[PDB]
Amino acid sequence: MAECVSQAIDINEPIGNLKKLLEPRLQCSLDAHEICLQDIQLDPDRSLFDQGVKTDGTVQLSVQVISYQGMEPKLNILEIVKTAETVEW
Repeated sequence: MAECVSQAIDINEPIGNLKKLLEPRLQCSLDAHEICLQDIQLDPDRSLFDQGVKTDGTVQLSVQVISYQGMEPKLNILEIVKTAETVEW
């Protein structure tokens, strides 16, 4: 459906590290599923500072594993909150 996981990462650093950091959390081999945000596909090679928010440090990502009826597996962040005091767009 929309298998969500809550985990945090560096925003000035690569967002694609979700394949590494959510490995323990999802117990899933992070491979075919590309990283995304609210369904917008992102660049693992680029950061939140490259994609979306220009805030600071580590945000908490409510990122989901999306494979919609055989659609292209995406890990979308539905929620970015810098540290805990939610950053906003």
